[PDB]
Amino acid sequence: SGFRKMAFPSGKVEGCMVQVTCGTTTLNGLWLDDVVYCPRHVICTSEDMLNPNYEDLLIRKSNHNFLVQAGNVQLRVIGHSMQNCVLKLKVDTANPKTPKYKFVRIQPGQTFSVLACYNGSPSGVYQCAMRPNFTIKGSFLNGSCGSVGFNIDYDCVSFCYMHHMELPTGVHAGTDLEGNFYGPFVDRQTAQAAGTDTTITVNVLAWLYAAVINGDRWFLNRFTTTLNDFNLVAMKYNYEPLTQDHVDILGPLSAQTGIAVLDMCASLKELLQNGMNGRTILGSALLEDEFTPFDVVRQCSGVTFQ
Amino acid sequence: SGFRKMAFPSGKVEGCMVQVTCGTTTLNGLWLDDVVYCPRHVICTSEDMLNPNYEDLLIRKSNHNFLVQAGNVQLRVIGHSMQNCVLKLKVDTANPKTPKYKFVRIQPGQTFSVLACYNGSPSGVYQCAMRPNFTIKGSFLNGSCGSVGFNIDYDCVSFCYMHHMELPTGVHAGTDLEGNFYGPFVDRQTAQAAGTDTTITVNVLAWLYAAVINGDRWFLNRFTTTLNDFNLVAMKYNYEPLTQDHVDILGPLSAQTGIAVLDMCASLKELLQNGMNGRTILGSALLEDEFTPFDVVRQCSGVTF
Ligand SMILES: CCCOc1cc(Cl)cc(-c2cc(-c3ccccc3C#N)cn(-c3cccnc3)c2=O)c1
Ligand SMILES: CCCOc1cc(Cl)cc(-c2cc(-c3ccccc3C#N)cn(-c3cccnc3)c2=O)c1
Repeated sequence: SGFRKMAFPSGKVEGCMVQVTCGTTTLNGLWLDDVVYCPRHVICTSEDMLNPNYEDLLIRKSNHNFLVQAGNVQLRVIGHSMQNCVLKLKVDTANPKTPKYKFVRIQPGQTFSVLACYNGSPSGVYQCAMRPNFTIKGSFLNGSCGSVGFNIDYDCVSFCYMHHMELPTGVHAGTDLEGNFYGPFVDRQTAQAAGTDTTITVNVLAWLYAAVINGDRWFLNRFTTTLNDFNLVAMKYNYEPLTQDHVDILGPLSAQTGIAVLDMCASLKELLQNGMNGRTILGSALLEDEFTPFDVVRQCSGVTFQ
Repeated sequence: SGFRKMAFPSGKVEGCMVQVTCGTTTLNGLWLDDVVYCPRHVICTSEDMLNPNYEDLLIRKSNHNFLVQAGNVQLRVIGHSMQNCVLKLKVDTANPKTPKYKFVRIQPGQTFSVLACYNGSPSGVYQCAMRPNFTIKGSFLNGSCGSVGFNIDYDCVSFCYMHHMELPTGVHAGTDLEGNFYGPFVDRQTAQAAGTDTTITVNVLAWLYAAVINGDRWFLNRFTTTLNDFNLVAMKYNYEPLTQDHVDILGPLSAQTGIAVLDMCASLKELLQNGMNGRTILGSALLEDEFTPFDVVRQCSGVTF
């Protein structure tokens, strides 16, 4: 029993974190095999930020303008290349701590663990979701660029996020590990703003199923809804459209609880209309949308508390 | 910017988790130096747990009755003994990944990170607090006994919790690493209940300071109060008393924000008496009480390990 924002154990990723310095700019890198990955804005200067020409900035660098430090050991850079918004530094030693890993670009609504790091050293670990507007609501201070997000289903690390920027609203933007930004953002300090964000509907339904699995049914009702009518209502509360894909993805939780997906949709409609009237759901007074269906099956018992 | 419930990096503890099997029972153990630590109820059958005599049960077991697995490697048990509710299994090899560590017993209100483990294999990490009623609101399934809670204080892992039981209400109870239970619980399979819980006042104040650091400040007001008057209000709303020691512990956050503790106390008093509007604080509609003052400092300052 219980239900918390549960991150993956971070040790497999801690063993990959290094410090990268170019000029007076220092941030984090990710050391996998004999390559160190980091944001390309490590090569920018304080004046370079509005409209940097990264190709022109990079050709002026030699391998030895990059200082990479793994703990108290300096790594020797023997090559460098730019891939989209990520810099790839080839080093003379493979990381002996490299886990099994892959790179995956995730969809809005997917969740992942973030290992926040400063000067190549880890500070803390927490769960995040890719918002519908392609930002993440992280906890990052100056020096955190190069921190990564990941999942570790099975024993394989799936790297999905590298942190590049904090936006004026206080949310965060970054890339996959191929250097392609999530969303419309670009790595320069020009005015940019994330779109209006929405609530991840499939995730709220997953979390309501978690509540039922753990023994709570007070919010259910005797009604149902069509998918079309549910989306018509949900849209008025700034919820994302629920698709047939999402209904399919919720199938396992529906099967375990005996609650048809569209019947849980009717419960959500009523919660949006009524509020919680002093009650809570899994400890929250607001509807939670950063647990995916997969996250719920990962954490909850396979046996409903009936 | 931003503020999240944040756990310590778990790598130093991951290297310490092992699987312990006795008879048909498997759970987790903590491997430090040449000793594995786990709950003593590992030696019970289900009927044993109904009313266990642990010293008598342990007498009937030898070293080879304990099967200890570190990953794929089998560890050779060379001794065994109990300390309070914890079994100590001496093994023939010291853990080469043993971090600098110590054993600490925490006070209610203190937070810690939990590394939830199954079959000796870490599966997740999350942040908990020791509740005033000495339970923790964890997230644990069968097989999780022996998972540990910890803080990292500079270079040193301070282990403070080992998981033993889930209570009927779904909260959790465990011991320090010397086997002393937190709370009025015993390791026997029987109906046990925690007392009515209360809210951790100093932690709610720390989180209001975190909200002001992050620019969320609608709840500040012109009023101040006294420690005595505030404690009358805390008692009425089932909040823990606020001591002068708590005021001093909030010192650094009061210094970072410039807002005196008794100033903030008048804000919290008005929130307790009137609620929020339809308003939130740091995204929450409830007053959060599982961030300590030091938790707020370390997250907002970027302290590393
Ligand atoms: C769109 C508005 C912001 O546009 C940009 C554009 C670019 Cl190219 C980079 C940054 C950025 C740089 C830097 C930075 C700078 C110098 C040395 C080191 C670093 C680092 N570490 C930090 N942080 C930051 C701060 C706080 C929380 N998280 C990220 C940035 O957002 C910001
Ligand atoms: C107060 C009512 C419960 O009284 C007890 C007393 C004692 Cl001595 C132990 C337990 C207990 C045992 C066991 C257990 C048993 C056999 C083999 C392995 C394990 C394990 N792992 C699991 N879990 C448990 C389950 C879910 C979440 N977290 C903990 C217990 O609470 C429960």
